[PDB]
Amino acid sequence: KIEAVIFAWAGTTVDYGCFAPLEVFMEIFHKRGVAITAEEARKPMGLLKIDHVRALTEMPRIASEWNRVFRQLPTEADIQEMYEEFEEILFAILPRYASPINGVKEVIASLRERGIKIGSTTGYTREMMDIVAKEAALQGYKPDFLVTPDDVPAGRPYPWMCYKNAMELGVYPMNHMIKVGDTVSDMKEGRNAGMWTVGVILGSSELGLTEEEVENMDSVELREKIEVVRNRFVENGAHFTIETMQELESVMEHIEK
Amino acid sequence: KIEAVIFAWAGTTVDYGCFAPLEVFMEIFHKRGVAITAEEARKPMGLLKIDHVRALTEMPRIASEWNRVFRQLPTEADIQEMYEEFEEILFAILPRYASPINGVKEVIASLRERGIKIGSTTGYTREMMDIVAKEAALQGYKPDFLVTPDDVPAGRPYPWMCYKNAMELGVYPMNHMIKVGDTVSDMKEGRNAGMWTVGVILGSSELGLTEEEVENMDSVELREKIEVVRNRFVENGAHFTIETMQELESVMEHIEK
Ligand SMILES: [Mg+2]
Ligand SMILES: [Mg+2]
Repeated sequence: KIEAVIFAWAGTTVDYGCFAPLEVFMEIFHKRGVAITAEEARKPMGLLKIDHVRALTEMPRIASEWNRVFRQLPTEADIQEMYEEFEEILFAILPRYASPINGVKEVIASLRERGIKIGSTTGYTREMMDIVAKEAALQGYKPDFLVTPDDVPAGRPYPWMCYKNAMELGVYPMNHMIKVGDTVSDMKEGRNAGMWTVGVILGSSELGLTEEEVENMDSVELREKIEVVRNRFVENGAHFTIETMQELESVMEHIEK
Repeated sequence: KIEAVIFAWAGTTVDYGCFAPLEVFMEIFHKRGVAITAEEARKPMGLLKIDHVRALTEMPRIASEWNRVFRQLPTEADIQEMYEEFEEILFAILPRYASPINGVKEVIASLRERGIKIGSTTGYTREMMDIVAKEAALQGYKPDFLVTPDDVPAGRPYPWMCYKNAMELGVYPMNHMIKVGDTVSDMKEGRNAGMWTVGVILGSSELGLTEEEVENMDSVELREKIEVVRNRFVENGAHFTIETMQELESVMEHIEK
């Protein structure tokens, strides 16, 4: 019996394609000569934003530039400074990226009718979530609980946020819970948490596509991109992979049998 | 691979036979004119002390008698009142019951040599543990971390405290941890938390015998009560049972395969 589902936020319940952080991540590196790609900017998506900045400076290709430019590799000063700007730019647009993804609300309402708790973990800080959650609620979305990396010792890939969700929801064991995410870090989080782990494809950070891009992309080109994402989720621990949240119910039924 | 081991306190690491509260639970019920057996007083051993008193007033036999004497079932005021008496008495003699069991420290140090994290959960309140922890640490025992029901939403059999241990000890998944306990509620905590659950017999609250009673007893009767406890632990989820802590190491190595 699955008693609770723990949802990721960006790329899973709100912000289709997880675009809020994408342009900001590139902006803070561009202003210094390092032109990171969208694909690199998306690789560590899901972890705490500051950890994400660090992960980017860690990547060989990104560290390669920086060193050759500033004549030295990134230091804790360079990370903290860019993250600082990340926040200033992020906070101004953040209210715009809290729109519940297309069919998530109906799935949430469906899970509640059945008495399934609605938990959630995040890559955003608490300060960011006061904005995201308030704005999302205005738009019709508010989970039963919400834990940010600020509430536990560390964010993803660690299962700490998931454990806190369980405590406050009163659900045990962990296998009585499903974790639904859209990034590679969400999958590692679910598995490290010992919970049934699901990956959403459309609207995910891993696809990196906007709604319009999905609706207008060549059908074959899309599927090709969908399988790449599905395979990525699988290689990274996903027990299940769903194209949209509309299949969540099916995964739940499968698990219970 | 087992990365950490969580131990119960009274009856597992310290206070052989778990006698510290036994006569207290008995004293507070006898005062009200409702006598309770040692077996009854021990059945819910492990739960947060206050929860333990509520569990006693919950037991059909005890509830029946109270209804006979007072013409009503125990009130929250009664439980609250009894618990106030439980503390006043328990505190005065707590220090005397916080001494490590014969050969536990040996296994403990042997585990630390193998790079193993040592966590702990309890039924004693934080305030209560301050006394036990300080005194226990004076006699050679001090785990890497300790959690009480005051730290989480509820104590045993809930797995909350264990998750806290997991968070703070940076270990995951839960099955990379072993829960070592001596009560039924300890077995339930381990299983509820998704970890390797092991019950210790000699010195457990489930045995209820002191060291002298164990040695001064016939080898037929001892191997009779040990089998009762062993069967109790197992029927309650224990994966493995050990007569003494010196068998833990083997259980681990067994699990590694
Ligand atoms: Mg996510
Ligand atoms: Mg115990």
